[PDB]
Amino acid sequence: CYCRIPACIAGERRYXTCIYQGRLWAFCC
Amino acid sequence: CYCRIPACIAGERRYXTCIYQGRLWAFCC
Repeated sequence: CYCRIPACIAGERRYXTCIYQGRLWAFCC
Repeated sequence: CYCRIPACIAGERRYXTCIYQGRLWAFCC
């Protein structure tokens, strides 16, 4: 899985949010 | 990367945190 801003994209599944590099991201798989 | 409780596993290190299902998780890569 990985972190994306602002949103996960088609084909992915979101499981909450990353706090990574001092930023908030969607956690996408 | 993965979000884990309680901790990262072998082959991974912590790169931040996740928020999912009302809890904080280790962000592991």
